[PDB]
Amino acid sequence: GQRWELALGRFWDYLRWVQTLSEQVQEELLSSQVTQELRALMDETMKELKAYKSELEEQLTPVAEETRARLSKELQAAQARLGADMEDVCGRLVQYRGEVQAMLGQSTEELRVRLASHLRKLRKRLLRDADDLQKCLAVYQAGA
Repeated sequence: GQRWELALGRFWDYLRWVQTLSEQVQEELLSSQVTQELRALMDETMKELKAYKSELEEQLTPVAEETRARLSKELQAAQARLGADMEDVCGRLVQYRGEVQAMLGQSTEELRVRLASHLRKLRKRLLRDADDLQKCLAVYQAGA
């Protein structure tokens, strides 16, 4: 369970609470809190993960540069997607803030079921490419 894994562990665990949309969620949701505590989650997972790839560059079992090239692209994009999705996820939580601060009272009720499946789609996305990241780091910690 790497520094990388426990981190996102926490992120994705927070994200599950946002996903519920109880009253404390929605109240963290119309101010600043959710996206920004989700920002400081997204970020520490990126850092520790950066941190682990940084380690494995010492443990490589070797082949000649056409591959030592590809070794970038494979991982770094995969990494980056994982980033990109948890950064675009805060997009959706900030455009919520908005579509409610649009509402002028009236009612989030319709919206919190919109908000909810678009979230569950996006979170299903973060999950896939974290799996795929789990995957590259491994054959990258192995050649194989």
